[PDB]
Amino acid sequence: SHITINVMTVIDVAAIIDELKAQEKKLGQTPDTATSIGHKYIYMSSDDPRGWSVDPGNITLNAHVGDTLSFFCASTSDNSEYAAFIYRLTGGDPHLDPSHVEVIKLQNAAQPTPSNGYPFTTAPVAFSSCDAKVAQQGQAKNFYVWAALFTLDDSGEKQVLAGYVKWDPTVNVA
Amino acid sequence: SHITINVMTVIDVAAIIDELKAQEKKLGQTPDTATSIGHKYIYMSSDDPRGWSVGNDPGNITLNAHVGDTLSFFCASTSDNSEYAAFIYRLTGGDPHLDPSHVEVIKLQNAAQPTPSNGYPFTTAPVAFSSCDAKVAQQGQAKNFYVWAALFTLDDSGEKQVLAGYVKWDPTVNVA
Ligand SMILES: [Ca+2]
Ligand SMILES: [Ca+2]
Ligand SMILES: [Ca+2]
Ligand SMILES: [Ca+2]
Ligand SMILES: [Ca+2]
Ligand SMILES: [Ca+2]
Ligand SMILES: [Cl-]
Ligand SMILES: [Cl-]
Repeated sequence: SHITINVMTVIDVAAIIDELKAQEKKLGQTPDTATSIGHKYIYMSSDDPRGWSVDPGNITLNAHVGDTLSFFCASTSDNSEYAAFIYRLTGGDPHLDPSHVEVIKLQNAAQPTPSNGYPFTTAPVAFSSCDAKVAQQGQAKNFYVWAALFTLDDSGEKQVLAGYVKWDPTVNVA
Repeated sequence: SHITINVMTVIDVAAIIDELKAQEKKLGQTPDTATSIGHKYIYMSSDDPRGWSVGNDPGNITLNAHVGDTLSFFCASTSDNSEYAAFIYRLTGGDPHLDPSHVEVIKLQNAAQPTPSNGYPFTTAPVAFSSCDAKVAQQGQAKNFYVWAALFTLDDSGEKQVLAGYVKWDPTVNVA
């Protein structure tokens, strides 16, 4: 029958921001004017039980038409310094059909406690993912993942919006 | 010229738990009794400014680092800890290549958070993170180095995550 496949993207948020600095380009400041970036700093993995394999910006998934791809992301610090959140997927036609972002709030998500991690506790945490339906096997040509990027301010306690990016990962469905 | 290098591990928590029970192996229920697992379901990335490459095999990574550099290890499930979840709480071994420190639990008063139902406008709220360091003591490939994590599942109510158990794996880390 039909399954959901997690596609997790680790993002080098620092590299992307510092790249743009040196590249004389600037970061988009509205969700619609997200800066289009390479897939140089985009590292995908999956839980695909049907099997899968991965260069950066690329992934090959065994998926049937009717399967759902569920896109998750995080910075290389697991959003504890720089942070990234996906809010949108567009395109993919005819291979993928994006849905709208799904915000999950676990009222009791597992959380580490100081100063040893264990014993672990629970507390409210919010997460985001965005799904895409597999509509046709092949390499999706025109598929964009959109994410908001954040940095840690000098207080070391608050993360602030740095801007919006989008990238065009190469997703092969097989 | 010393720098901190992030090592992010994505973990297929489901596959690790399934294969363990399909293999008759108990899942460790105490932090000190974590079950040694293969590194088949371990996928590492980095932010290493000096460059890096990711193993044709999972459980491998090659990082450009110098002695005195610090590796900081982070992790999450394939669903970003929103269904199954994972948290590093310990690193052991590594002699003479890596020298682990003890776990650090980061609490951000105002971590960035998505809001329903559009994600944006984002908000902020308290969230906890864990990571653990190892100092680069000698270039080469660490053989005796273990990352330890607590694994969690999402119960039937879909609102609470519960402790499944503890595991440790021995990633192949090449410092070059
Ligand atoms: Ca909920
Ligand atoms: Ca401690
Ligand atoms: Ca995370
Ligand atoms: Ca030590
Ligand atoms: Ca703090
Ligand atoms: Ca919506
Ligand atoms: Cl669209
Ligand atoms: Cl040790």
